[PDB]
Amino acid sequence: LPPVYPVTVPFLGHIVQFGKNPLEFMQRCKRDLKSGVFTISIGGQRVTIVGDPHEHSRFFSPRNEILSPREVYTFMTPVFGEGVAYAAPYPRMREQLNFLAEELTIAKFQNFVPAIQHEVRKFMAENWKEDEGVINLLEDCGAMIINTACQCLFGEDLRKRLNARHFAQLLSKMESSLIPAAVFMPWLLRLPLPQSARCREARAELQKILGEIIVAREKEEASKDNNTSDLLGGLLKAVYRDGTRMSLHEVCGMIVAAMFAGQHTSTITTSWSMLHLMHPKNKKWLDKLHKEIDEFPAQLNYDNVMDEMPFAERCVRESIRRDPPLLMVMRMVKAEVKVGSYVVPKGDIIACSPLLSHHDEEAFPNPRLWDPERDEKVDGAFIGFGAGVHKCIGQKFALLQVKTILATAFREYDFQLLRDEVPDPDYHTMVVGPTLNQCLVKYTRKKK
Ligand code: HEM
Ligand SMILES: C=C(CC[C@@H](C)[C@H]1CC[C@@]2(C)C3=C(CC[C@]12C)[C@@]1(C)CC[C@H](O)[C@@H](C)[C@@H]1CC3)C(C)C
Repeated sequence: LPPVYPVTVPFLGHIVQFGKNPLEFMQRCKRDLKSGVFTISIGGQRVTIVGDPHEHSRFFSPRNEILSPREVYTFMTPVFGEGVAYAAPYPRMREQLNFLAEELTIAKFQNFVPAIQHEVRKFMAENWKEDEGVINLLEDCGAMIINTACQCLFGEDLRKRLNARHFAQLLSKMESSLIPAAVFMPWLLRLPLPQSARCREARAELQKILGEIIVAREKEEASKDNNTSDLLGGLLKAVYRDGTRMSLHEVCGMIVAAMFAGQHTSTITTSWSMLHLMHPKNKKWLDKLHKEIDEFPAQLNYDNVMDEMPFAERCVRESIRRDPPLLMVMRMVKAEVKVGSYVVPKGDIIACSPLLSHHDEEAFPNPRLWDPERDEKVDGAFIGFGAGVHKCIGQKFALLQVKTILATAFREYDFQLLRDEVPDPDYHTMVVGPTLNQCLVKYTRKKK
């Protein structure tokens, strides 16, 4: 019932083309097969891709039992470790998930904007020192966000310890971790992974060491001199539902994950956004962005970013729309499911691509055009943050981070993209972002 693309090489499959260009390969699969839904073989494994925006509801709705993400996202354990992310089943993953959620509440967001905005201005005075100057944005942002993410989630104690090493190293230690065309084949990363074997463990060291000093540093007990409800402190104090406590190797793995989600996708998104806004073709938009923020005070607050920054969010979302950081959302088909006229059978890897769907013509016309005031012409087409049972729970914070950054930066600077056109998407990484070497930019301080 479901279609399949022709397989020239049986064992390798289409992983050759998909790697060279996944956007044009998938669009070519969809176009030639003459169907939104289709199947491809990656390493003797049927991968059914949903390219029809109207059928998104089929993909994202079903429960974990019908479509499981665990056994497809096993490739991620080398990055966090054991007992983190999709290593545990529902209960323990839900347990850690709600530890994160506990730190991401409507109440705790009151600190975030002041905390973020301070950290930005700090980094800005630290790295962008002269009135003018040249610096590549992707790496400078990667640092920016590592502070703002850490400051909000883990608090003031860590942002301090990590410093110049995490400012650039944890950034790099994470930038390093990325690996392409291995997810579909989890067998490859097992024996010979390129660096994540050393980098994740080397990364694991630096924070295991500062995880051991933290007991000797603060009083933080019965003096009530600081009401610390941060993530880490509570994360190593925490006990699971089954009685067992967090391991030192585990809490380390969590701190890594929280920072990954808080930084990697957000920094990509922060960059794309700025790149688009500083282009000359989008001056009409940049002008509009200033009309929005120019009446704010120096000290922004929660209400300013949430309630009073509509267009900035539009720019951020459309940037995530055009070049979605996560290409392929995937599930293990542990039970049959109807998807339009076809059926997808048990045992398959069913997947849905934000990249593909965001470039569907009906939903998004002239999809390569960054138009922040556009809207999804098909409902539920945009899946940048996913949807359904596994919808991103960090969407608020991500948008808060980015919008705040944009507000703080563009208020006190002007940027000149040292290129004719905007950077290409570097699809070498599965976690996609603008091409590193194309991101060189002249900053220019603003003065009244
Ligand atoms: C631009 C920023 C971000 C993007 C593009 C993004 C993207 C995504 C996507 C596509 C998914 C769904 C994957 C799927 O359906 O299988 C998702 C889920 C999730 N994201 Fe994000 N995310 C972002 C920021 C964040 C942040 C800041 C956090 C935490 C601070 C976070 C934590 C999560 C969690 C916990 C899930 C749950 C998925 C599950 O239940 O299996 N994300 N994210
Ligand atoms: C840090 C969290 C969990 C956050 C986890 C679930 C997030 C962070 C990175 C995310 C978004 C990633 C996910 C989905 C969920 C992850 C693992 C995936 C696996 C989505 C599928 C993509 O193909 C792949 C590139 C990304 C990798 C990053 C708690 C353990 C505290």
